[PDB]
Parts: sequence; structure tokens; C-alpha cells
Amino acid sequence: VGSLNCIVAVSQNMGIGKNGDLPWPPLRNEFRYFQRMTTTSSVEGKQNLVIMGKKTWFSIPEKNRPLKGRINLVLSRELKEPPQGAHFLSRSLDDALKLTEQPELANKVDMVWIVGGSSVYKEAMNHPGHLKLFVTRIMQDFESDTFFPEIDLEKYKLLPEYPGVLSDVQEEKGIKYKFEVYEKND
Ligand SMILES: NC(=O)C1=CN([C@@H]2O[C@H](COP(=O)(O)OP(=O)(O)OC[C@H]3O[C@@H](n4cnc5c(N)ncnc54)[C@H](OP(=O)(O)O)[C@@H]3O)[C@@H](O)[C@H]2O)C=CC1
Ligand SMILES: CCc1nc(N)nc(N)c1OCCCOc1ccc(-c2c(N)nc(N)nc2CC)cc1
Repeated sequence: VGSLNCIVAVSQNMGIGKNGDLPWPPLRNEFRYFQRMTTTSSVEGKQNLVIMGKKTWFSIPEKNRPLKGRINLVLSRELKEPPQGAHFLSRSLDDALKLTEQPELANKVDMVWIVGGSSVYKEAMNHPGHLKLFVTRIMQDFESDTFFPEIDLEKYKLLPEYPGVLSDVQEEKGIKYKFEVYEKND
């Protein structure tokens, strides 16, 4: 099993969600970036795994789930089996990370990508170890009911460049945004 990473898009006011959807109008190319980064494995014969909370799973349009070309794992303590279309269900983040190391998935899983929401991000971000955050900075305020946790810059270093990640300002639907990659190792 390869690297552990979080990926998020976030507004200036740290918003990630509103009413079970994104706070901003759909950004097609941002979604294409998310798909590209999470799907692409750097190892032959292997697949990346995505971990998400229950509400995140149901926020994804049915036509886009499961997230194609990746193993889809949902976190829930209420569910008794994986949701329709999903591949796996775990009851904690630790339990999910162990499952990747079982004979089942040990040699099929390359990268692990936590794709939301807040509580999964928080726990991952504050757990000791090697972790990268792929953060899309939406450069406006958007009314939100769900927020990204604090990035501690004492631990997380913003990388000055990263292969496959554009460094200039993007714009869709009159909304500017930029891609960032952070790395910690503790
Ligand atoms: N902008 C972005 O990049 C992203 C935005 N979003 C948006 O964020 C919102 C969804 O996020 P959020 O509200 O934080 O909800 P989550 O997706 O984190 O779902 C919360 C539920 O998942 C389960 N859960 C979460 N963590 C764990 C855990 N560690 N172990 C076991 N179960 C867990 C619980 O289900 P149970 O109660 O069944 O135990 C919990 O009620 C939506 O508005 C969505 O559109 C989501 C992802 C990314
Ligand atoms: C892509 C957002 C996103 N971006 C980044 N950098 N990280 C994430 N974790 C993330 O979250 C993925 C989990 C949410 O996934 C989706 C799927 C599709 C859509 C949708 C949608 N709900 N409605 C439309 N019309 N289009 C799209 C594609 C635009 C929104 C969110």
C-alpha cells in the first residue's frame, strides 16, 4: 500500500459544503482534476482506494458513483453493509486503513485518498505519519455549513511545485481558484 493523501476544494472562508452539495456552482475542470489525481496510480496492476464519509458518498451524483476506476470505501457506524454501488464499508478510519493491509486488498491498492468530509479530514490530518493534502483554493467566500479543518503550517509544508499540478490561477464561471499541495511527516 502506497501513500495516504487528503484531497479537498475549499473556499476562502474554509467552506467545503452546503445542504449536502458544494457551496459553489459546478466547476467542471476542478472535478476533472479531482478525478485525474485520485484515479491515477504510479504502479502497474494496482488501483487507488478512496475513503469517504457517508454524507459525502450520497452527495455524489448517482452517475458519478462509485467513483470509477477506484475502490470505493465508505465510513459509517449506522450502515450494516456498503451502500448500493460502493465496494467497502468500515466503522472507523483506523479500520479502513487496516483493511487495505489485509490479504484482500494488500497488493491491489496503491494510493489511499480521503475525499471528505470534515471529520475524516480532521482525524487524518492530526494523525502522526507521512501525509499530503491536495487543496484547491477557491478564491472567494461562499456561504457554507461544512468546513475544512485547520491546516497547521508548522507541520504542513506548502510545496513550491508538484508534477501534474498547475501553478497558475484557474477560472471557471467567473470563479478564480488555484491548486496547492501540502506535505507533513511526523
Ligand atoms: N469541497 C470538497 O472537496 C468536498 C465537499 N463535500 C461536501 O461536504 C459535505 C459532506 O461532508 P460532512 O458533512 O463532513 O459528512 P461526511 O461525508 O464526513 O459524512 C458524515 C457521516 O459519515 C460517517 N463518518 C464520518 N467519519 C467517520 C468515521 N471516522 N468513522 C465512521 N463513520 C464516519 C458518519 O456516519 P454514521 O452517522 O452513519 O456513522 C457521519 O455521520 C457535503 O455538503 C458535501 O457536498 C464533501 C467532500 C469534499
Ligand atoms: C469534485 C469536488 C472535489 N474537488 C476536490 N479537489 N476534492 C474533493 N474531495 C472533491 O470532492 C469530491 C467528492 C464530491 O464529488 C463530486 C462529484 C460531482 C459533483 C458534481 C455535481 N454534484 N453536480 C454537477 N453538475 N457536477 C459535478 C461535477 C463537478 C460534485 C462533487
